[PDB]
Amino acid sequence: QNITEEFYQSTCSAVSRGYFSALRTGWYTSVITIELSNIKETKCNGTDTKVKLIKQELDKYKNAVTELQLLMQNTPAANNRFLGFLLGVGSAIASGIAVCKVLHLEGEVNKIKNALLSTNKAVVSLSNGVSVLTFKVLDLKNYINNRLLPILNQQSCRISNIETVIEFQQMNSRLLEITREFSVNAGVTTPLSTYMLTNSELLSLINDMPITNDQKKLMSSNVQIVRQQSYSIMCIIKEEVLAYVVQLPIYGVIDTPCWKLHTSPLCTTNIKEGSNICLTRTDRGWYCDNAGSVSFFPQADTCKVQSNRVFCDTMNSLTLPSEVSLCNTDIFNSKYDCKIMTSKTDISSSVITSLGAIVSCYGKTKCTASNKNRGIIKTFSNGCDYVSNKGVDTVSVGNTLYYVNKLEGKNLYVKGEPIINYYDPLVFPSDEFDASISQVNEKINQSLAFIRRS
Amino acid sequence: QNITEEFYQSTCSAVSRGYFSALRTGWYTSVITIELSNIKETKCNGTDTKVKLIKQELDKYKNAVTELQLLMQNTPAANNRFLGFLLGVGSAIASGIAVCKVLHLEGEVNKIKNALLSTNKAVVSLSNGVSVLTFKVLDLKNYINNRLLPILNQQSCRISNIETVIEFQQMNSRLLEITREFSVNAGVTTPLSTYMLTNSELLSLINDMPITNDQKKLMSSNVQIVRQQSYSIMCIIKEEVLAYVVQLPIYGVIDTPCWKLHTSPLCTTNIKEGSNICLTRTDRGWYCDNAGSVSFFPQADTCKVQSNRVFCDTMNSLTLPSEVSLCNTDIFNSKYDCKIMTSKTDISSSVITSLGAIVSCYGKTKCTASNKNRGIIKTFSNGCDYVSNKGVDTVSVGNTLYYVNKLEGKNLYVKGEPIINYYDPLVFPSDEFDASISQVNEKINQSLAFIRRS
Amino acid sequence: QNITEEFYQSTCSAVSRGYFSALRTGWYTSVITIELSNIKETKCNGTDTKVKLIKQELDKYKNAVTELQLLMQNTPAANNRFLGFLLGVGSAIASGIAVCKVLHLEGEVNKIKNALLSTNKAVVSLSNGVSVLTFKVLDLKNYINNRLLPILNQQSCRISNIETVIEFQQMNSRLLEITREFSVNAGVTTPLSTYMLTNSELLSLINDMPITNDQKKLMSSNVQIVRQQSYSIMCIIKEEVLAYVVQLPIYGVIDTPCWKLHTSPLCTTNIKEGSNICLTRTDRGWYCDNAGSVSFFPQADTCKVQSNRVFCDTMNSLTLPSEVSLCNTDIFNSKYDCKIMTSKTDISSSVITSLGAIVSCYGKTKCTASNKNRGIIKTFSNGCDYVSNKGVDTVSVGNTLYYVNKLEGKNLYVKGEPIINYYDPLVFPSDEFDASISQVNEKINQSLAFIRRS
Ligand SMILES: *[C@@H]1O[C@H](CO)[C@@H](O)[C@H](O)[C@H]1NC(C)=O
Ligand SMILES: *[C@@H]1O[C@H](CO)[C@@H](O)[C@H](O)[C@H]1NC(C)=O
Ligand SMILES: *[C@@H]1O[C@H](CO)[C@@H](O)[C@H](O)[C@H]1NC(C)=O
Repeated sequence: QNITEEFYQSTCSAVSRGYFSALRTGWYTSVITIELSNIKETKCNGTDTKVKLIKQELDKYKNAVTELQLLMQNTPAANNRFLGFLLGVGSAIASGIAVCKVLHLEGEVNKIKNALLSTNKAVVSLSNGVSVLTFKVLDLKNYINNRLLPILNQQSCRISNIETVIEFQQMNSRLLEITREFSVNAGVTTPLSTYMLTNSELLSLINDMPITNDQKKLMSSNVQIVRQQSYSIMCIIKEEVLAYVVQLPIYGVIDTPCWKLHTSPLCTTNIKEGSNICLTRTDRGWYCDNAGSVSFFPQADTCKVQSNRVFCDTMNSLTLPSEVSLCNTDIFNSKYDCKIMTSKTDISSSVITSLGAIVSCYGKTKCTASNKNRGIIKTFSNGCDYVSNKGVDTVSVGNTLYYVNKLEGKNLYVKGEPIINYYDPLVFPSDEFDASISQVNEKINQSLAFIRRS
Repeated sequence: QNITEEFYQSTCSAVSRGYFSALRTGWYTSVITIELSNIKETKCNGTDTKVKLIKQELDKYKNAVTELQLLMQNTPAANNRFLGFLLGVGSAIASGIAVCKVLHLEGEVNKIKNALLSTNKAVVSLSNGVSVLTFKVLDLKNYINNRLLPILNQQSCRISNIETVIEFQQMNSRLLEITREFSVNAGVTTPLSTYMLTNSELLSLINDMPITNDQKKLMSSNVQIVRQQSYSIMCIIKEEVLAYVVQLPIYGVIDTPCWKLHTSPLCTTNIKEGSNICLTRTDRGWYCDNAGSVSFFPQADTCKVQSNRVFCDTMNSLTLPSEVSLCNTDIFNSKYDCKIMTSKTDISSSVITSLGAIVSCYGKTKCTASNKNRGIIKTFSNGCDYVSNKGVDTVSVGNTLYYVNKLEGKNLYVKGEPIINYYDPLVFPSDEFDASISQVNEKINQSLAFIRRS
Repeated sequence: QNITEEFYQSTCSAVSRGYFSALRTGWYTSVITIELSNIKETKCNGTDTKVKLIKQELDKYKNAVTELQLLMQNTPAANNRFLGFLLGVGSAIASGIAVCKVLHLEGEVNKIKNALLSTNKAVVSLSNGVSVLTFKVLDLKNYINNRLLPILNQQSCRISNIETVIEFQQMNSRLLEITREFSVNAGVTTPLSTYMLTNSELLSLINDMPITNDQKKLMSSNVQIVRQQSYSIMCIIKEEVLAYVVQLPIYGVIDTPCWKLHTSPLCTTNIKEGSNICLTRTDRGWYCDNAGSVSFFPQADTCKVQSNRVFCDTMNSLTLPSEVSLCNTDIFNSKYDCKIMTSKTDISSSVITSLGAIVSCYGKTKCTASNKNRGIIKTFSNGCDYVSNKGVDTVSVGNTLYYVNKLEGKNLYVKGEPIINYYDPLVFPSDEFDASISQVNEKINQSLAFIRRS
């Protein structure tokens, strides 16, 4: 957890480095099953409370099976996924859906049923060429047919004991909650709950997945994050089996360097009303080296940071050439056309970084950094400035209070003239929402083609 | 499920056709009731476990009623709802809220109470002129007053049986979960859960709704989607009645043609850095014919597709003239000013379509389509291109893998010169976020007014 | 609830006034504890159902503790937060996280354990200088060790009674649900559920908070809204204690004037295709006076309105000078550069306001306001227009139906020439996504510098 952060005064941006990747590139699919009983009506006509109680619970079981059948008519299941508007589009659950489709082919559910006759965990080779870990997590068929129905049948049906009511409730419990979870999510859930897959089942699954021991260690040390990036997909009710697919991430990029880019608006600071111009670097977000290029995540919130490990889904990334990082040290470089937006919107704001805070202070806004016991320790002047988190608790910009992160690291302030000062405001192309350094230079040049004749 | 898709090479867009609409235009409101008991304290002072267990459960009932009362002080309930930023604004639950308001008028709850004295389902004519289907789904008044309180009262209060504890838990159960659901959603829930309305209640409701048998068949064949587009709204606790309103969709547009427009960026492909220009059709999303015009849904994710049926809420649409579809076959037509955005952002990306994939490949990005067993079957060259899903499993653009849909349909590739090539890059108005063909032509012409004197 | 609304025909905007603020400026943190038992294995080897039932429930307890331990390895917990893209960035849960960190220091959990030995509620002075209200809401240590384990131990372990199974289920219940809630939210939940903190605990907490009696009255009269703006943060499992932090809002701005600005597009109405220009005021949202300036909430949906009280979080605001409100009465004023976007997008739409509706009607769109019993009572002509909610039930724009709010107030229609008519369309800078009155004037002037030589 050796984090280093550099602030660039010239471009009102800061880069936090020292992070290591865990990027999801693949999917592991597993089939989870519950064995069901094919009983729709019992010939018990008693009146006492125990009788009604078993009937109520059997009604709950039967209405769960029916709800799961109505989830099946809304199948295929549905799910999908500053510069976020450019992201590509595809379904996040295509892999799971392909496995569900295979489970509909004659014999396939029966093959899984036979693999789990004598064990609750087995690898099965499906017809489409995937080997999947399959589980039987609950056997309501044996419980209803062999432990409950003999009580209700071979004797007067009122002769049960209140313990069997309570046991049947406990056996039905996990089925009703899986059904509930699927019913309010249209058969596709994320994060993966402990009712879809318990911790012991999930850790067992990870341990038997066709991945390296390092990947197994990563996933087992970060179970919650694995759950947040996993899906459960309702598949089929068929031949007295309920089957659903769990889709777990495979982190095909691990331990490459990652860095987070924070950006804020950089405006001129004249007092005259509406006389100021602005630019903001629009390439903020997470960056991870990946296979000769760089995976860029423009909605930074899509990545989950655990200490110095950054977990992201590659479906939330744009693939950029590695020269994009030159924008941090030389925004005018000729190898990559660095992205900016221009405006005359000089509204104050702050960004809390990994190890400090950037503050864009304009007009009359009060912008300060404080220590809870000592008072104000820094006051920001008009323009874009930075403070490390050392000795600081909070940053106030106008009426809003922000808390800095408490992590201790290394901070570097790179001094430089704000680049907004290099532009002639009479010819600056303001109000460009998605622009770049070259486009702006090109426009300035063109509109200095009139001033030529002068 | 006869889907047809056409790709237009000239404009980097594809249209999937063969879909049929189901658009929500109206709302059906129903009042769901639970009968409650007005008991706040029992004079039972025993010490054994059964006693405490009944007291705990009565405390749960009483705290549910209190939580429902605090939901009532946060009433009226609150809910609402590329070109999505233009959508109009209004409340999705105004109809339900109007019914809740009527339930507060003297006598109204009593009228419903009297309609349900002898039946659990009845149509009631409210004072505001709406006839609503009303339900009594749980009678905790009769259970507490007539089956539970005689046990706790007319005898020593320790003489209960553990069955009555379990029965009281089961009777209280649905009340506690409805209360829980409302409590973490500020009294307004969507999707409609099976605790708000069970499958049998919902199917009963649909069957008695004042709609045609075709609408009843649609809704009954697509219960999950109906639930996703329905609301439950907490209304009142009054005169020993809990009442909430369920608001179900009415699909007033059915079986008209719908088509989905996919678009991707179309840039020039010079090697020179920052020398390329781009345009993207901004009118992507779902389109359905509707009442002489066309309902356009710019956040395509707002529509739920079930096979070839497309379910959408008209509140998520813009109403356009039917000439908008000319943009697909003739983007330069003079009847509708086709919408585009311009830029110099030549970042690679892909869109998975209904029957294939569009790929915008720029710079050095590796863009390919593969079959899992055969390897790469297509490589995309710089520019905008398309592949059908026939014989294809996946599309890779840089570091991101996408899965194509597996549905088989008809695919047409319409060859044509990319229209970005028609523009002189020295005068192209780049970086226009919300533009159109005419605005761009108008700007080019103006800025060719200087080159005149030359 | 004296609301007044003014519509400005000149700028296609309306301002609803008469509201009073409740802005969250601070956070109150409280530590909630559950006492746990350190038992992982019982030497009971029986076979009957009661035995298994206790073992199942003990397994549930133990798997809850383990799940809470895996939530701890994904700690620090994670949470954060038209002109919304300008908002600053920081963590909403920094205060709670600082308290969690302190609970990890030697002796700190023990200090809380000793403060709650004889009471379930006490104020405790933590090592970092915060006094926190701490609660013990469940004592599973005493229940397992002193009421359950003697039954399973000092006698044959099959001698329990089914009541103790049911009592143990009821005692374990709240622990399992808190664990479930944390497990699918990565240890950070909002809204604050009744399992994290019951109504009686929450009202007790408010009553003992170091705030004024007016703040206590506000919070106690609006519990649901307090819950929606609160967080629960999983902290630690240590020394047989589960501890989590609840973070409640402190409304440091109360009863200052608030007003809501509604805006819609204002376009010219020529029949000629693609010949029209448009502008829209981009400063729509909620505004509250606050400390000499004005807190502006651009994603209006971030504020919760209860009658005439407006509850917002200052982290969702931009701090503006109070001259921003001049844009409502004089959009050309020289004290504040009023914000607009320009385009040629003349697509029809509506905004339902507090007391009426704005309608932007263009092209051939049918735009009307109706009364359910009387029919159409107003038809909107091309351009931007307004109707109050008096005698109106609904507004239709094309294919979409909107319901007006039913609240009765005062409505003022300020007549004035649409300002879009003042611009020469040949020189209007269209397609500016984030602009202002001055930038537009400046551009018009420059591009009238060519027409000079003429
Ligand atoms: C931490 O990492 C930075 C960057 O690699 C390096 O400069 C520094 O020497 C490292 N220090 C320690 C103590 O690991
Ligand atoms: C499918 O629909 C398309 C478009 O209407 C039509 O061209 C084609 O003939 C149809 N084919 C079948 C087999 O239905
Ligand atoms: C309501 O408030 C408005 C604005 O302050 C004021 O003009 C009016 O006189 C008030 N009327 C009543 C009845 O409170």
